[PDB]
Amino acid sequence: SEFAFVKIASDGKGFTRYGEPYLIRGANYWQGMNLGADDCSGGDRKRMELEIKQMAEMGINNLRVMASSEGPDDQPYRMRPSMMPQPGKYNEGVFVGLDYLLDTMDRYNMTAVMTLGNFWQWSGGFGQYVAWITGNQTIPYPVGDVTYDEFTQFAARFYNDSEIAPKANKLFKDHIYTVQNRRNTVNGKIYKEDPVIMSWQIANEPQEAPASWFEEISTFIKKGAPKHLVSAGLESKLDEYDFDRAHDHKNIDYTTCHCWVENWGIYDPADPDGLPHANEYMHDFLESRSKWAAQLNKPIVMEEFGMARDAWRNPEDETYKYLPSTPTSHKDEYYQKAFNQIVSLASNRSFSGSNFWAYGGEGRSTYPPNPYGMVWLGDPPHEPHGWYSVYSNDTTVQIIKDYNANLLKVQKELSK
Repeated sequence: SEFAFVKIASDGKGFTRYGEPYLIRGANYWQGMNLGADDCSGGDRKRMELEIKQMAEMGINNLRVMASSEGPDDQPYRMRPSMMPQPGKYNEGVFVGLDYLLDTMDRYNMTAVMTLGNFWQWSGGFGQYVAWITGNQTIPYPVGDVTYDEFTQFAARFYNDSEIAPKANKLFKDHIYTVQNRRNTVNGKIYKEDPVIMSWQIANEPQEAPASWFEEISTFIKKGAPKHLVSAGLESKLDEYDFDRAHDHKNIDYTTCHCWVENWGIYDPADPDGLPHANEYMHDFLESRSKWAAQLNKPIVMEEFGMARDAWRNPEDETYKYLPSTPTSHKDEYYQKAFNQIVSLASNRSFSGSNFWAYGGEGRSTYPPNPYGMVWLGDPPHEPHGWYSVYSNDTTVQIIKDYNANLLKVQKELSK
């Protein structure tokens, strides 16, 4: 009765589903829950349904989605309305959006990676849990003079502070229990029994969290939903020690990496000559991270990566970088080369696929905010609208479609 659940191959070198290898023809669609919500809760469910259909037509079989968001709903830089405006109090309209997301994915034979939390601020995240515990809602968001380091030390108290961490983790476990035990109001499935869910993912991008926290939370999640895979959500941006600290645990079933050349200072999209160094970085990142995963004998998915539009065509105009009319020639080549490497690595069972960040669909960065202040698309509200989104008619779509066809062909060869 568990034929449809995604599993780790008994030899550790990939996933299976339906008794056959399973490769990840993936996308990120973290805005799905909010778009699936009814109109009064800020959704656009027909648009969600169309964007899922578009992704199915481009060959996608797997969406990494966000199954959390924290209030209060008067905070900048985050999804609104939140799923969980106060601890243990839910916005049912937004929760129903997650039910519709999962039901629509089921109709298109997709599986979901269910991200249960977020280090970062765009869904409230670990800094919001810290604010709840300390009783101080003034979170030092990393804008103006506030460093990404200052914010990180604030939010990392979630797992590093001896007083705060037990309290924060209690509230987080309460959320995990509530999502794992949700009855889908649309199709009646309890989430922890739904084979549309591929995995429960601890959180997006924990920052140097201790091994003991990964051990404890992964075991909690696995005991809560014993039929499902568990993932750590790591970037794998540092060294092998950091990789092992997150992944070398019985209840972490597979490994991830997130590759962000502009964010890490490797690529300047305003530099007409900057692409070769980004392509070489991506190449070496895939090679090295594939080897780290092999050392643990677990699969690996590059569950985030992306690149800006062609800012270099008009480098003096900041707004030009984010217009949907701006071409994506660097991005398309970057995606195409990463994809072709992944297909070759997957052919030897050294990589399991990828989820580009992120599908924008019908949203556009030039459109007005909805009444909650949201311009929904693939870029969360802590970043410029349109930075990394792949729109429904971008030139990148055909490259994604061809990649997914190539990875499915590989999956079939591996099934013989």
